[PDB]
Amino acid sequence: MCNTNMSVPTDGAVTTSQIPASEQETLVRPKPLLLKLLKSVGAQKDTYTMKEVLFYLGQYIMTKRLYDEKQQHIVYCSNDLLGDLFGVPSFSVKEHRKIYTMIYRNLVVVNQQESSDSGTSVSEN
Ligand SMILES: O=C(O)C[C@H]1C[C@H](c2cccc(Cl)c2)[C@@H](c2ccc(Cl)cc2)N(CC2CC2)C1=O
Repeated sequence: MCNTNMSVPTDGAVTTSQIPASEQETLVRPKPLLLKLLKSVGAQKDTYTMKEVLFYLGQYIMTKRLYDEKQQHIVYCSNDLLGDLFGVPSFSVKEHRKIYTMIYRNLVVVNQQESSDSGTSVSEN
């Protein structure tokens, strides 16, 4: 949909006590639907990590103006790919135990706990 390719985050990272980087420290490859959203906002790299996928999704919600109200309780969509990975019209932003669980079912990883295979595909500029 869109393209920028003018942003490289090194120190700026997103993490909280609920589900921190200690548990979500796995490499991800470009193929599923979850990482297809951040690939258009501003993420043109070979391979990303599970912790970096949360940073690219948070920047789009702040710049496009998704959550704007006095009493923060629930956010609304504006007819975009945001409601195609989760499959809901409205969701909670401060609830970290509801958004991370959905990201764990629609993605691919390199190192797994059980013996499983997915494929091999890389995209870069
Ligand atoms: O403190 C808070 O409760 C919110 C805070 C942290 C929040 C977050 C951090 C780590 C894991 C998760 Cl799941 C969520 C993070 C965020 C990141 C990604 C999404 Cl999809 C939704 C929210 N944002 C950026 C938001 C647009 C402004 C925050 O402002």
